[PDB]
Amino acid sequence: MISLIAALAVDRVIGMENAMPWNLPADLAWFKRNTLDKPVIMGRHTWESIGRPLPGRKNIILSSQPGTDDRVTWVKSVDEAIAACGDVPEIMVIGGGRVYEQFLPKAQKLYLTHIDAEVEGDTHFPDYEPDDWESVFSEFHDADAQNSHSYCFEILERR
Ligand SMILES: NC(=O)c1ccc[n+]([C@@H]2O[C@H](COP(=O)([O-])OP(=O)(O)OC[C@H]3O[C@@H](n4cnc5c(N)ncnc54)[C@H](OP(=O)(O)O)[C@@H]3O)[C@@H](O)[C@H]2O)c1
Ligand SMILES: CN(Cc1cnc2nc(N)nc(N)c2n1)c1ccc(C(=O)N[C@@H](CCC(=O)O)C(=O)O)cc1
Repeated sequence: MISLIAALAVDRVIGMENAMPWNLPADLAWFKRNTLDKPVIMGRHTWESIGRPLPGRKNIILSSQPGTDDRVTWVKSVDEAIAACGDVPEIMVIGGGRVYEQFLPKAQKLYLTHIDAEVEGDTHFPDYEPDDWESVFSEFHDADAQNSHSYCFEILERR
């Protein structure tokens, strides 16, 4: 299966500039926890913000254009991308916007990080529909020294 993995602020806001309007060392952690050892599909921009391969996982990129790091596998098609994975039990789609939009419909599970902050952003998340999904997990955490805001993880299976 396919899976989306994202961290949303308020209003489904996923980011500003080619950035994230927050800093949650904890999400990153949960993120890595959920991806380690799985192929991660991403988009030219998300990749540009990462800036280096992600250890422990097969980094697949989506660029209409030419690969520019020999360390990571590039693609020019959703189908390619998906091919580029192989015989794996779960493929992680890590964003950004356009990419989400695109894979949402093929996904069957979501790992969300609901951030409790109201910030202006230029990229929102695909509108999923409640009826379809069954929340199978929640976990809460209050803000702290390091994670300046509160958040709540969640995992939903497509009903
Ligand atoms: N908040 C989170 O949970 C989370 C997770 C990931 C990313 N993000 C964020 O999301 C915002 C940026 O996302 P975005 O939507 O602007 O960019 P993106 O999805 O990361 O990058 C899009 C690029 O994908 C390439 N592309 C997409 N689909 C393609 C296809 N089918 N075939 C070929 N190329 C394809 C195009 O590249 P070219 O034309 O240049 O090749 C396109 O410009 C950020 O601020 C970032 O931090 C957030
Ligand atoms: C900009 N970006 C995209 C990003 C960030 N947080 C997200 N958070 C969630 N839940 N989902 C995403 N798709 C997501 N994507 C990043 C940036 C850094 C790292 C990163 O460093 N990952 C290390 C984590 C520890 C660290 O940053 O030192 C890893 O080993 O997985 C990952 C994604």
